[PDB]
Amino acid sequence: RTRVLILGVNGFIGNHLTERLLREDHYEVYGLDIGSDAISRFLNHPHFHFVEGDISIHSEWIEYHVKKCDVVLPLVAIATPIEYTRNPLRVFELDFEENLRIIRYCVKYRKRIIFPSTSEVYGMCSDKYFDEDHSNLIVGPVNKPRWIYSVSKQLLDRVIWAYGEKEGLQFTLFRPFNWMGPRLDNLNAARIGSSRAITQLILNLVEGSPIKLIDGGKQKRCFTDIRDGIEALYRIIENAGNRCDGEIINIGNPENEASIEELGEMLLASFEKHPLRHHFPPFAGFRVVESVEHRKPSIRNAHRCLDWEPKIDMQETIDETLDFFLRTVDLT
Repeated sequence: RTRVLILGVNGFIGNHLTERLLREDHYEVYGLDIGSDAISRFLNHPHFHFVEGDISIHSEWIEYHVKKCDVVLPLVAIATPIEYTRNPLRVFELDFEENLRIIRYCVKYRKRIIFPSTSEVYGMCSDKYFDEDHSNLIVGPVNKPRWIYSVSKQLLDRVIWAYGEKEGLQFTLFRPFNWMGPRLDNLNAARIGSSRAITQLILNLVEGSPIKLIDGGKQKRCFTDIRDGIEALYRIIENAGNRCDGEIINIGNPENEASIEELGEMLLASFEKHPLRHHFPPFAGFRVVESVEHRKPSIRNAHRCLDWEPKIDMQETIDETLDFFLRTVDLT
């Protein structure tokens, strides 16, 4: 069976991908992380193996696991916005330098790498649909430090692409678009995965704080149920016909489009109708604030390389993501 190395398995994607893979009879999962509290249901599984580790501290121990496995998924990265501008140097050292080392182990030992690129790479692209192979990437002047995440991730994409072109590195880059569902990452975890926007809003509902609508919260985003998203990631790992080699694939539901405000309204609605509503504070309201206006993915590549099409509809995802969160909250 195929050996899958998941670096930063202790979170959203790690839990869902591992459930998916273990469901099949031809996979062996090596989940590396500094903790296992989020994938404990898998510790005793015969085909799951927890590997103690940290990509900033371990060099040799990670290199060893790259050589031991067949496919590598590097999920460790700082994705939260305020961090780009608060601790930009740390976001660069971890997301760029440390992941670059793992990329190089993959080319050194000739392993397949499935890398999480980001939807922010498109930046202020004007296309109505962001195309992995045709859209231009647009970012602000360097005096707009918020773009450092986007550009860092973009350079990494290009470096992987160069290794693919000149040194036979086998890879597939994937770009998630607001994945959401049960077991969301903590807002400050350095693990790529769950939509931070929806988990912040749910936190708002849970803690009784207001839902900040920056400049009217008019900017639109696309949301994807993790059941759809993880199914596509699974098929990338399958790589039927090897159709994912050298490809860059957006993984999102372009039909689930909503502005921050509309999403806020949708959660509020499912929240008030929820059975455990009474265990949470009263809604504090929408607080306008003012210190990317479109982000719709093209999914032709996913259609083509994966025969994938998102099946769950907006309401089902909202409902289940909220439901699971409320019922998992420790009221004490």
